Amino acid sequence: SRLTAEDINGAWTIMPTPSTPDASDWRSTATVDLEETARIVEELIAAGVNGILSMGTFGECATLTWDEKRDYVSTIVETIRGRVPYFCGTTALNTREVIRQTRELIDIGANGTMLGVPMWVKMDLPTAVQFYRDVADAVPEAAIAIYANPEAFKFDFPRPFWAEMSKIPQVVTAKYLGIGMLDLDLRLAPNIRFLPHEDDYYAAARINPERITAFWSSGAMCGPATAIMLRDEVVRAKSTGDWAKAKAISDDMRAADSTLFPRGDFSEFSKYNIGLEKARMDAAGWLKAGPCRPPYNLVPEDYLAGAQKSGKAWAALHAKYSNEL
Amino acid sequence: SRLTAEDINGAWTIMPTPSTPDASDWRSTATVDLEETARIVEELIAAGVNGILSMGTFGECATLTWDEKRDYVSTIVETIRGRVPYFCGTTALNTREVIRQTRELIDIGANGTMLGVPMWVKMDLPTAVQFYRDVADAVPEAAIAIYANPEAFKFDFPRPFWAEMSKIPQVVTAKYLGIGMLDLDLRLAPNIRFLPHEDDYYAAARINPERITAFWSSGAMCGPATAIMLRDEVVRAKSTGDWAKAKAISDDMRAADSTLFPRGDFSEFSKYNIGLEKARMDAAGWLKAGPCRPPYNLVPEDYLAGAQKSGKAWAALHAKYSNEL
Amino acid sequence: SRLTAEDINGAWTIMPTPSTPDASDWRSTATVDLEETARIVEELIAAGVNGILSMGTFGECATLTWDEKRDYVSTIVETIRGRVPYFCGTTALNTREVIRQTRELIDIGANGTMLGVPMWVKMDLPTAVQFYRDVADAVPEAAIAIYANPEAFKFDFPRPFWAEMSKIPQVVTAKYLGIGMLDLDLRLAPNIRFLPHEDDYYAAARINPERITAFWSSGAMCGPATAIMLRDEVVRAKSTGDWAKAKAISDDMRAADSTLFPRGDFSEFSKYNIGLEKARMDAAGWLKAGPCRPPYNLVPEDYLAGAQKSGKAWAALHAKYSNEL
Amino acid sequence: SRLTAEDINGAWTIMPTPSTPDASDWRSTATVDLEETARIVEELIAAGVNGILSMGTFGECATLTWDEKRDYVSTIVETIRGRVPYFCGTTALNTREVIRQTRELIDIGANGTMLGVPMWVKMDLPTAVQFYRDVADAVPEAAIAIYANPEAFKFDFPRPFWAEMSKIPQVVTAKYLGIGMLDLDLRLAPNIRFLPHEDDYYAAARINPERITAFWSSGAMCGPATAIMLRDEVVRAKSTGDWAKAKAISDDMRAADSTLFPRGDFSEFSKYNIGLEKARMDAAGWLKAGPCRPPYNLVPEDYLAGAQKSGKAWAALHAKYSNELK
Repeated sequence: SRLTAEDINGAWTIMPTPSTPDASDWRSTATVDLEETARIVEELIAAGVNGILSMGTFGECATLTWDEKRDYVSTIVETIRGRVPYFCGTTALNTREVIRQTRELIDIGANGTMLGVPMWVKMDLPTAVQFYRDVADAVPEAAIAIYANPEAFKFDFPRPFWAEMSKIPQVVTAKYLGIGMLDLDLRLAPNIRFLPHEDDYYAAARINPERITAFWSSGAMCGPATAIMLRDEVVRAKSTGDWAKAKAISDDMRAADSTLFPRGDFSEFSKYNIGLEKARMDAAGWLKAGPCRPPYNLVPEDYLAGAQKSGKAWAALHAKYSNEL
Repeated sequence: SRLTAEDINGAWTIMPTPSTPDASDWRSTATVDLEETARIVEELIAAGVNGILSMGTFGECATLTWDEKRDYVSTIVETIRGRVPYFCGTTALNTREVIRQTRELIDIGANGTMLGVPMWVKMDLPTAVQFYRDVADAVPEAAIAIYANPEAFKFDFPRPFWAEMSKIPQVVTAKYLGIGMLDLDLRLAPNIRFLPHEDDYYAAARINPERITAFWSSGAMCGPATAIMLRDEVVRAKSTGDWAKAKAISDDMRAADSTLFPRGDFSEFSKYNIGLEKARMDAAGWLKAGPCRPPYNLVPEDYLAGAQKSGKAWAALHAKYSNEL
Repeated sequence: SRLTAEDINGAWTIMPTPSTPDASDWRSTATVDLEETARIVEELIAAGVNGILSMGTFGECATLTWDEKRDYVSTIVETIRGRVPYFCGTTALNTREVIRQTRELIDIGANGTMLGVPMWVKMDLPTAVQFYRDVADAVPEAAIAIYANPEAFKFDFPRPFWAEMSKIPQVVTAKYLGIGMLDLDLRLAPNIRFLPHEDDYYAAARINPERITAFWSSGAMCGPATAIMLRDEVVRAKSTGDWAKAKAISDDMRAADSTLFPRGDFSEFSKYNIGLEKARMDAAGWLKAGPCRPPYNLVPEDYLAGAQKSGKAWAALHAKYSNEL
Repeated sequence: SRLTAEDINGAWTIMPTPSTPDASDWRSTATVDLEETARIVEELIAAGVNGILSMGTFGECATLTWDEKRDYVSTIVETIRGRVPYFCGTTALNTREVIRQTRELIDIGANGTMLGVPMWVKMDLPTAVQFYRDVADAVPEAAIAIYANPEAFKFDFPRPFWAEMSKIPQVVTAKYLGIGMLDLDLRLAPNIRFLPHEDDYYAAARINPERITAFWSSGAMCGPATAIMLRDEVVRAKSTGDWAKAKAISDDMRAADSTLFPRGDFSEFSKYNIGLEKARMDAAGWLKAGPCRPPYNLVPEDYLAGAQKSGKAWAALHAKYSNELK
């Protein structure tokens, strides 16, 4: 049966779409490294991750062809063999295209779709609500994760929006950014598992330990031991009341991320979202993300250095926390 | 042979993609009214327009299926029979998809593509330049019109960008908005026919009468006599030095547009770009644009009233200027 | 001797600058109701508040004359008679004016200044840091509360800024808005008592109960019992581990604030910051804030209704929580 | 008696507030170089400028003390001796402070005030309109130049605002930025002399030669011959129909300004508005602007280089056009 919020716990990792060496060239047509895809999936399951998300911004939902996406999702589904939940990404420029893609990828065997909103024209609240209702009506078997990124999708995903989404049974989770309004969003949307970023999980879990049981991780693509440790230590802390160890892991994570954003700026990061994440993963050496598909294959050198430093820092964390596991 | 800037003169009208009555429903699959398409094309040629653009924002490039686009462009090309230049629109989320679509629509018989930039991730200057170079390399037979809309495409199309575009022979024109930096852009980009909006044509033509010989018009979809008269009166004024009559037409146009934008605000208009343009055309009664494809089918009633008033004002202008022609 | 972060605990209320009936007129010259000022101060001390802040945005730091500010602060200082800490506000267009005002108001007997940054030209990080260092050097006896409002002061008060402020001994507290980055800011700035807004206190206190012991309140000007109850119930929760009662108070507060912002929008609220706060306090009836000084005396009627509803809601909370005290 | 739009023609130059060597120090109290002020004024009148504006953003309206402003304006007024119109700047955080300052500086002998809006809280249209009406009621002898800078003052000065300002007789001119909506603003506000930036004067004058007869210039502080030449050549072109020479001057000006903005970006320039203008003038060597008053005395080195290059370019233009003038 379909996933619910009750089924969403622990560490959910967002994987890249590994690319072949020629992927930056507009002439290339089959740019997904399907063997590297399979290898990453198995490594994540083996590390003990609770679920897998894919095909967000740095996963290059925007730049893959439809044939590449089908092949990618097929490979993932055959590798996973039902062992963990998997969400693909079907964000597109309009409702009909989203529905067409969501239908095919759910049929191939994904459990759900991580879904932003069409972003050529900026959506208002009623448009966005109707969009998610439309997709849920059209594809009732699919679980939905709201991909709540205002930089990418222009819409700001405000409080009343969450109240409306809690009425759609298919909407079970959200990839959430800043936790500034999380206390309230939880109240407005009781039926949604809100996933903070890993760096914010410690804080969010302390705010509401009953509701905040899961988080999403990009840093896991540099070695997942850090995320696994955080998950485990937060479960222990909720039981014992001793938060010191979880706090120390959380502080390490924030430090590893400290050079990732160009000049500290989320909006400047968002212009180079794809290249910076991929350069980071490449530097950490746990997986081979490969070059970026056009048009987003140019990143200033200064910024790359920051991303590479972050990668090396996360790889160091993976080494440290692998021993403590 | 391929169009150049020298071939771009006079009144270029941007047509909507007429929709069938069920087009707001995500279930509908063939939502283009192809007969209304053909009728509009013939009416525009008969009014004396110099060229046709299509499939921008209000033309619903974003919300049409690929099958609907081929049928639309086929219909237009068969109706036009080579009598005027025609540009389709192929803006998409990535370079490979843009190239695939531009190839097919040029093969069907469009002369060129009105092309924005991929907008999921905000582009920087080098990314955008490389994007247009890539499309021009991939599809050298196609003329390109830069669709320079920062609200839609996030990128701001700055001065150095125009300098780069003037080096691409395929780039022959630009749908341009505010004329604040037009004097300089003309200097930086000698090989491009910059098309101001009809309301700005009078001013732009006075700044540089040798270079500013053409403009784009949405208001023509409410009755093209106003645009034809402006074109004709500006040709006369350049010759005689008497600008009074062109100025009076230009002032009428600005007044007709004065209620279109919600609270005077371009960014608020841009959220409802599609519904407001279509509601305006519907109110004017010269053509039947029809309902908007999902997800952009909800517009606040206050704003619609302003768009409808604008439509009625343009229809009045069409009546007045039809007599003077 | 000078306040430190260790001295800042509990409920800190931000008072308005009560105005006489002619205060909206640019001709009026002594528009502070000094008796109402004294009455509010005594009522707040009698309610048990831990400290008083004044002369931020809605306190009309911007629109008071220098004579009005001296009389206001004199009245407050003579009413307080040393019983609680008091911070005035000395934000101005430049460093020398800030220093001149801070010197005089500290001499009159304020303990410190709630200080934003000059905002005609937008400050960068080094400029802002040097500004606060300059004021602290010039007026070493004054405690400083950073007034971290990006809408008012344009500067965004980013993470590295807090690291720098923790090196200035005079900087002991901050009026802080969204708590999205609070976990990290606390780490970067060990010597600062960060004051969340009352609505965010519950969440912030759960994140870091050792560091988050105080908050600021505007809602207390509608009746302070709600803030006093929250303070008291959070001290018990920290001891017992039972957060249910604190959560219920916090939820009531969020509901009372729910109609305050025009269309939910902080930036739209910020255009009418002064009129909306004053209209709210006037509606609650616990104090008489009076009309706004020019130029900020015009607020759309729709928005006023929302502010008045909020006022009535806070007055209801004051009634309820007065009984439970 | 009071200036009207009919009196506003030609080249209006915006002067800095020259500072003494210790002016970056918060301890310093009389940081205006009054002799350099007088020297600049006389040089501008001698160059043939039509009017002088002062105390905008780079003029450091924000960072001068009240005593400094009075001495500055006194010096200017006594140097000018009625020979050209002069506008001071009285933008402040509220209406009463603006009125107090405008009264005193008009009494000292300025003809008018270049006035933005209070910017702690962002103004809406009705607030802004009422603000300019109050200052005009309070100080009816003062001419007003609207300082229409959205970066500094947050308000965007939209079309309906101009319609309202054209009803205030005291409002006679505007320091205007982008000319994208100028055609319309002229129609909405018949009684205002809109001053485009010098780089946009060529274009604006061609759009509406009857209404666009004046412009404002910061580049003149690097040597005013360029602005004087542009004024003169545009007068000639309106009469002859030959615009080639005016266009060439305008193109030179745009090139001289091309490195001024950090990364081409008006908003990034606006963070360093004061330091960059002063560094540019210092590099050109026609006047000594001096250091910036606190807090705005720190500018990244990369950006300074661009401003200095711009200064040298404008100084080169001044040399070239000084020869062509006579």
